Amino acid sequence: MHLICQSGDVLSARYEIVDTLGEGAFGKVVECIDHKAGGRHVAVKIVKNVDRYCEAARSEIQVLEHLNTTDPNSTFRCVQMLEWFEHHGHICIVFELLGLSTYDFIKENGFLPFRLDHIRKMAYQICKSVNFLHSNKLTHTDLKPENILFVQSDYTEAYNPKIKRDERTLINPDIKVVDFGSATYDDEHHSTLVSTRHYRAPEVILALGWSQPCDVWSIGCILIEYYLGFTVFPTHDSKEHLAMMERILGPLPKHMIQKTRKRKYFHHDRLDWDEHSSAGRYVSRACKPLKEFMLSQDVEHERLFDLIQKMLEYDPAKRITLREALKHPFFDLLKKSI
Ligand SMILES: Nc1c2ccncc2cc2cnc(NCCCN3CCOCC3)nc12
Repeated sequence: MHLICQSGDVLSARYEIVDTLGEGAFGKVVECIDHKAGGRHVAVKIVKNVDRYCEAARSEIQVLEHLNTTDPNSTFRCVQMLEWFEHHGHICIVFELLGLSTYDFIKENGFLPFRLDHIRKMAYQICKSVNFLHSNKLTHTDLKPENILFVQSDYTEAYNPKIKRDERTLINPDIKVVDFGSATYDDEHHSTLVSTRHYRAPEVILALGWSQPCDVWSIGCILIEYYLGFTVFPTHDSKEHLAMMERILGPLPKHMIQKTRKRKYFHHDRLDWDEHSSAGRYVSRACKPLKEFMLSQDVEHERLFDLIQKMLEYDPAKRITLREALKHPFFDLLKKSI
């Protein structure tokens, strides 16, 4: 793919690459000048020339055709696909150019969190956008800060010599949801593994089956990450992941522990985890009950955390819906009209 995506390369006799926006395992996203739409800047995802990413981009194109047609004004904040083409046997998908991923925005400010006012606006929009997928018999499955992007370059940035980086200050926090290559329809076959490990629901970890509620878990993890500036589940390993959930959210429902065929992780009805090993005293030291991450006892911080705690309900049958979520008191402040 190195061979086909340099600056100055022209795709489909119109898209001139000017910059790289994002890399990763699926392939590359590049900024292009569209010489056939009056020099409008767009994004083109170049898909890695492999079975996996080919069929996932074929599916993504089908999903976007449906979302974009159903919601032409993008009221529900899903990215607009403009077209797709083939370039040296890679699928390329053209998109409206958005601003920074929320991931890159936090990362490049030294992992400093978003303001509560911004998080309220962003959480509302994420919940409204993914509730639209929910309404339309879809689950995203891979919600994570890399897949939430600012609509606009609506920030200022200044070089701060004291700390030798640009700091970027958000003016307007409006977002859209991207990447529908994993999005699964209610009646389609359901992959065993889904989500980036840090945002993966407990029912996905435990192979108990999944649908719309696994997205709600992911959003929960996103929101605390926006509030703190870092993931509360940093780990690579599922048993440590489950130890961290226990430390932060309490014990897992016995029914989930006893039902799972991933019995590898467990011993009788307990997590099989030496709490007193140096790896367990790590998790203990690293993790505290969820409500202790609060930076303020201020009621608006209490509203957010009550929502976050509902999103991280272990039992996906009991987990809050985005329908209910949009009605949570954390959002009331958005609906002020006196
Ligand atoms: N980075 C993207 C844009 C940047 C600017 N404007 C429009 C964009 C549209 C995109 C549409 N799709 C994707 N990515 C698909 C999945 C990539 N994610 C998940 C993996 O980590 C990287 C981000 N990225 C996109």
